[PDB]
Amino acid sequence: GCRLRSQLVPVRALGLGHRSDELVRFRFCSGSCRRARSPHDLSLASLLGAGALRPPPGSRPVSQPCCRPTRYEAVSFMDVNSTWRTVDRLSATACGC
Amino acid sequence: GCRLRSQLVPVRALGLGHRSDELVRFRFCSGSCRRARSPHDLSLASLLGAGALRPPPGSRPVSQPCCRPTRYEAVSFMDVNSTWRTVDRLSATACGC
Repeated sequence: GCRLRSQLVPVRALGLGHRSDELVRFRFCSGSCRRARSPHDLSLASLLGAGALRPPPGSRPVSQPCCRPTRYEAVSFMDVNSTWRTVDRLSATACGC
Repeated sequence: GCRLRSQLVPVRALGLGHRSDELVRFRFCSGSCRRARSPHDLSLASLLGAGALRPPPGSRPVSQPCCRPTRYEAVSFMDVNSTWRTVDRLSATACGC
């Protein structure tokens, strides 16, 4: 089910090009949404499940909603030199299909 | 890239309990949204990339937006008894990340 996920991660993995060992909170969104399936969503899946559609150029169409953050909040941390820093809208605080 | 997709498909593949020798337009959304990534999406892909986030139960989280339909329009056809019918909100008329 689509919901908010929470874990402690090293800021050096946040891709913010930051050097630092500090487990900080990082929340995000994931889970299923197949239950938010519309009539259109149902027909697309039916066409795809029968190979009735030809693959559009690129990535395959997705036939249900996507669990995605709807709200956000900053992520603070102590760097290598022990100084506080903050990156806005980095962690999610609410989700939705 | 995230754009509207248009094809001709048999109503029978529409999965709606109808057989019909009638091809009908059916448009849908699909494509890359790696362009509309949020800052949270970058730190997210990085974490997953570095394997610093442990797989939440079920479906893995998307690190970017999903191309999805924003408006719909009905799909009409002539059923086996050559009788006109329509199904509201069956086809996409606009997409968005």
